[PDB]
Amino acid sequence: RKKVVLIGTGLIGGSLALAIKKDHDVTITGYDIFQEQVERAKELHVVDEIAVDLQHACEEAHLIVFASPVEETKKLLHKLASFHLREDVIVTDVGSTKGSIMNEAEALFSKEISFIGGHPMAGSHKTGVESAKAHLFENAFYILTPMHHVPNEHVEELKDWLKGTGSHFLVLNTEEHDYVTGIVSHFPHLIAAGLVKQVEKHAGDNPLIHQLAAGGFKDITRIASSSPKMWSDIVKQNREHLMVLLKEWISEMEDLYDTVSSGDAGEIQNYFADAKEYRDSLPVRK
Amino acid sequence: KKESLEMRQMRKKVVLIGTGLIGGSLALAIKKDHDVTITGYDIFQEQVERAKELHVVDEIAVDLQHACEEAHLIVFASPVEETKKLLHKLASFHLREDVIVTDVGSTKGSIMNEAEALFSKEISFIGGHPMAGSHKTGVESAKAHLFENAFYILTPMHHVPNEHVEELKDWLKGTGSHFLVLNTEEHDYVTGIVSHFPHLIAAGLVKQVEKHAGDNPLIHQLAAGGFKDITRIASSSPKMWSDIVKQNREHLMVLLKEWISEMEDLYDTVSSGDAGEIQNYFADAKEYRDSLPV
Ligand SMILES: NC(=O)c1ccc[n+]([C@@H]2O[C@H](COP(=O)([O-])OP(=O)(O)OC[C@H]3O[C@@H](n4cnc5c(N)ncnc54)[C@H](O)[C@@H]3O)[C@@H](O)[C@H]2O)c1
Ligand SMILES: NC(=O)c1ccc[n+]([C@@H]2O[C@H](COP(=O)([O-])OP(=O)(O)OC[C@H]3O[C@@H](n4cnc5c(N)ncnc54)[C@H](O)[C@@H]3O)[C@@H](O)[C@H]2O)c1
Repeated sequence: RKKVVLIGTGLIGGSLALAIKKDHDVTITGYDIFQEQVERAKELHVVDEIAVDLQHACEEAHLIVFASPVEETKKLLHKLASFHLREDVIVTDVGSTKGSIMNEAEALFSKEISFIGGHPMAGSHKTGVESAKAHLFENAFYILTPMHHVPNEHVEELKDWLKGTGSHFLVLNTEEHDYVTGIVSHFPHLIAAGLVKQVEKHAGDNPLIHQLAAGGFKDITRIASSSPKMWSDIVKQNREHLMVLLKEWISEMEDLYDTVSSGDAGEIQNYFADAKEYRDSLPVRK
Repeated sequence: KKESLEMRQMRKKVVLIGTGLIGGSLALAIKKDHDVTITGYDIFQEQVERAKELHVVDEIAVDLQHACEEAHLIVFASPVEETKKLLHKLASFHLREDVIVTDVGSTKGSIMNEAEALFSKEISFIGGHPMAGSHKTGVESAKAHLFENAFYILTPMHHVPNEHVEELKDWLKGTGSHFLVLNTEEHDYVTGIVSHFPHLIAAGLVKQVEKHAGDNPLIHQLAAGGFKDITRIASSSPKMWSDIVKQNREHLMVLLKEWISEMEDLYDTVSSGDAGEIQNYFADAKEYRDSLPV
């Protein structure tokens, strides 16, 4: 049976490992700098083996998956370039940004290795391999950003490796990926955190706010409970897009202030009607 | 004559003005714990007819006056600007001396000022705000349990004695809500911060994304959990939210100026490129959100 290496045996890694095993009879060897995490992954039948030697495992693998944070993936690509991999190997990652990863891949592996950037656009904030599920990516978009030299059949192969995910796969270039995910994922995380911060500022002075924020406000700001480390890293890696979006946003807020100041019931109703038309225009998932 | 008889001959009467999500839900909660006749009135005939089909109301009111004049409890579940307008018509009617009148408006200041101007010392008007609901509209989506374990704010008029507030709590015990008596200024201040201002930001977030979606259709398609969860409330009734912004305009203007200053500070933090300061921003948000009770 074919061999898979999973580097980073956490929520997203474990989830992908389970989705592969669901639709494919394969040996998944796990590697993590956190021994307890990969040991637990083995206990839970998310991986079949723990890698002593990262080199031996990678050199025999048909598929290598990086589910490590993007800075750790970037560092480990340099090690992967020093190894003698199979000629047919497919290498992928799960990073929320693709710019840095694909630049590093182009510098190290051009023409030799099939590296395809990945971004499964779904996740529980519930963490660890403990919380990994085969169906975590069901009906979610999964972005693939192939290197320049990668032929189409290798992208279709990777889609087949990951068909167990139940995801809608979409090929984007790096620039498209970081632009759209900056607007639809990264920027909303910034606003959610800011919304929680503004409410906390008032909660200090009135404890009823703390009691009432536990209802509707807590539910809509769920993403603000995501890993601060992970999201600091994402903001750093998509900083230029997010800076341009924040200046747009401040200008949008100055226009909304002018609308509310005007006191025009019709203009205020138009504002909400326009937002409602767009929000209702998004398709229902699963 | 009813003074010769110790026992009630006919069950008590409730009027529901506005037979929609919140109105229907409250009607169902009242009927759960009380044997009463609920008569429905709505400017939308289809809505009140459907409310009657679904056994949310027992009767449809032809005449708003006749219905109100025989009612023990009158509930306004109309949008807040429509409630405010309807109070002057209620003041022209000859209601029962024991009547309790309440609303479920998301804002209370404008409504209670109108009530004080019309009914002082005569009518027991108690403002209401159930702190539970949905972006979904219509009696079709109404549920008896919608307010279970949610706060329900009451803003009694200055003259209303405690026993009438306790009566209204008993009328609405079926809600399973935690009832809380607030003044109008406290209510509109806290709901402005926790509910009204977030609705403005959700709509703004949708508007900013739409500006880019025009030029790149993938933005529309790739919108996921992060975007969809925080913007769900932008699907709420524009009429309802235009009314709320009008009735809490001065607080929302002050909160928007704070917000713009907060966003200017966040821009300086992201511009600095300091991973620690950016991490502190998210860590502070996470520690507060995790500190809210469950
Ligand atoms: N969590 C999400 O919502 C989400 C969604 C899509 C993509 N992603 C991407 O997936 C990555 C992982 O997310 P997660 O939720 O699985 O995080 P996680 O912490 O649950 O798992 C990441 C794992 O990588 C391991 N790791 C760290 N450095 C490593 C190294 N040098 N070698 C090997 N393993 C290493 C960690 O020990 C951990 O087990 C994120 O950094 C992000 O880029 C996350
Ligand atoms: N939706 C929520 O989450 C929520 C929560 C708490 C309070 N509220 C408040 O409840 C009230 C109604 O909200 P909803 O969610 O039930 O809305 P809705 O649109 O589902 O129902 C309101 C109903 O009132 C009717 N109506 C409008 N103007 C009227 C008028 N002049 N006379 C009679 N009927 C009229 C509408 O036709 C509709 O059936 C609003 O004041 C709103 O602020 C809403």
